Amino acid sequence: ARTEKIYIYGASGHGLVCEDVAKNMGYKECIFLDDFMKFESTLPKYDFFIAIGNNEIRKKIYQKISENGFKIVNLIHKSALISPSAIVEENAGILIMPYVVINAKAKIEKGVILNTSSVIEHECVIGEFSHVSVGAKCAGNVKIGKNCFLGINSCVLPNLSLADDSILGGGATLVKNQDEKGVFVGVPAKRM
Amino acid sequence: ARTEKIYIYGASGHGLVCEDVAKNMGYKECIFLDDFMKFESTLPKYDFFIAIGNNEIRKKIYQKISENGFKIVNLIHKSALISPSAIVEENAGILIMPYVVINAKAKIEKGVILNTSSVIEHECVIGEFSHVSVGAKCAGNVKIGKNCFLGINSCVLPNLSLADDSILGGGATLVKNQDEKGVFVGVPAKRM
Amino acid sequence: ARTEKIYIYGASGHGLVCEDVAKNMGYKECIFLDDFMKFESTLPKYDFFIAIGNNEIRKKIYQKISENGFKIVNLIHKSALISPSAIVEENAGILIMPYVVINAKAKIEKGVILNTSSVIEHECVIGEFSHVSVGAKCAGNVKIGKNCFLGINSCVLPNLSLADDSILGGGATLVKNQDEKGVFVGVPAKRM
Ligand SMILES: CNc1nc(CCc2ccccc2)nc2sc(C(=O)O)c(C)c12
Ligand SMILES: CNc1nc(CCc2ccccc2)nc2sc(C(=O)O)c(C)c12
Ligand SMILES: CNc1nc(CCc2ccccc2)nc2sc(C(=O)O)c(C)c12
Repeated sequence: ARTEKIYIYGASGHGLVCEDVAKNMGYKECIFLDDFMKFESTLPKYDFFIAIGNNEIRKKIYQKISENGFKIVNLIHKSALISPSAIVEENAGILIMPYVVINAKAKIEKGVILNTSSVIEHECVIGEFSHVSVGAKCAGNVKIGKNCFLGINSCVLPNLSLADDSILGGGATLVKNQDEKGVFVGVPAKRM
Repeated sequence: ARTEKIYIYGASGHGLVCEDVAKNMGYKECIFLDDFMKFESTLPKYDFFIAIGNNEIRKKIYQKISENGFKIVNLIHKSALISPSAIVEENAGILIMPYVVINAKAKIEKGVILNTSSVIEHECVIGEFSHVSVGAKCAGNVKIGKNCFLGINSCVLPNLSLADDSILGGGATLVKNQDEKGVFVGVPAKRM
Repeated sequence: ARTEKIYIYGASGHGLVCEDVAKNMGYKECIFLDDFMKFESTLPKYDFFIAIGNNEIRKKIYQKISENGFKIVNLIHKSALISPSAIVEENAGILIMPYVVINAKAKIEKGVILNTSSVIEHECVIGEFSHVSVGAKCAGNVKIGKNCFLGINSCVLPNLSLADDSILGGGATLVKNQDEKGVFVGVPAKRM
């Protein structure tokens, strides 16, 4: 079950958006924790979510909050369509925004952000603490490494792999594998 | 409340699409006014909508029809997802198409068109009589000026501002501020 | 009506996705036929679908299966929004994925794939056995020829026509007519 209330850590734009998704799930109230009220392990053990966009910082908090013993839940909007054979790591800090689609046998690891109207096609693997931005789309069988960032309206052709800690620019179209980390921009996306 | 019938002004493709949205809202019938039957202030005071894509012309009509005393309503498809803290100017000629998403504290001014599957992220401001085309996406905290046109599948990176009367080309990815008006195309979008 | 069961021909990623759409429609069970169990005309006459992405091969099978007397149905996800005045050829092997939008008076011919979150605007014509990929968008009054392939996140400006057997690259933005076949890539899309 879910608690009646939920802690949203982060009070900037991303947090307001997470507040909307949590309410859509039926949480009656969001208690924002400042990120800049303040956090300590003694708070009533409500469900928890880290509403910080930056992958590295979100991860360091996630590491903290877990060790302090809170359940970092997933915030999944009801309008997200998720194949029954897709796997989304449970109680793993994952945000899935409105009108996201995740298709057959895709895997979403912990800490991932799947932002508004993004698409994860069949058989993809989205590595932990990745951020698939607004409208970004992975064709089938794509491997997104840990801590990757796919910019707004970017896309990845099918059967491609993107190395851990890479950034795909807003609007960029990735058409080849990238085994070493980098920043890739344009159509086709090129190392920048 | 809404009247049982609604005037759709414009009989081209955009008008047929507005007819679909008005019916989705539950209007029982759309009475098309020619734009090329003809309009005069004496018609029964049904709800009204200007189904003209061009921002300048839509605005001049809007100016007319209001002064003649008709309520120019908003046509909002039921599948649009609109944050409770987003503000959409009421009875202000705004069209919101299927699967549009408008997130926390965004503001949509009068006369705007938000076309199919477009995305207005949190805290954006879309200036009056703008047209955000099919699939076009504004990241968070974007300011779109009055009478702007964002082309199909274009996008704007977060915290950017686009000057009044600018055009962002189809497919273009805007990555920097643009304080003076222009036509911007490509990935990254460049002054054309 | 639809039969209780349906044959899905093709057992790769595309087939798993078609299995999801068929179930969403309420088929109780998908019987996969190997494409590599095996097919012959004597099987119980359940509804049939060709879950092969390649346009040429899908067509040759479609030609076969029809001549063997099976009804090749359409698989249309419930979350697809299809104008009442749009025409989708019935029992014509058409796949329409989640969150697809087809607007007023558009026409979808037999064998077309409209993949996840794609958009077919008003008055378009999508020619038979075309594949409009993930997130690809046709503005209003676009003519897509037979056996065309529009890549992930590509788009076509309004009132354009694309010649039979053309390919529009992933991410590409087509801004001019193309009366002779080709492969078009980039923003703007250029012959490659
Ligand atoms: C510096 N910030 C960014 N930079 C680029 C790449 C810009 C670029 C550079 C050169 C060519 C094309 C694009 N894309 C994106 S997407 C994005 C988001 O919220 O989706 C952000 C914040 C960025
Ligand atoms: C001339 N009409 C247009 N021009 C361009 C820009 C074309 C361009 C030029 C150079 C490089 C890239 C793109 N985009 C768009 S979007 C669009 C729509 O309904 O979304 C239209 C009617 C246009
Ligand atoms: C070779 N396969 C592809 N190639 C290109 C074009 C790559 C390109 C080349 C040069 C410039 C830009 C893009 N687009 C796409 S979309 C796509 C899909 O499932 O949507 C595929 C399988 C491809």
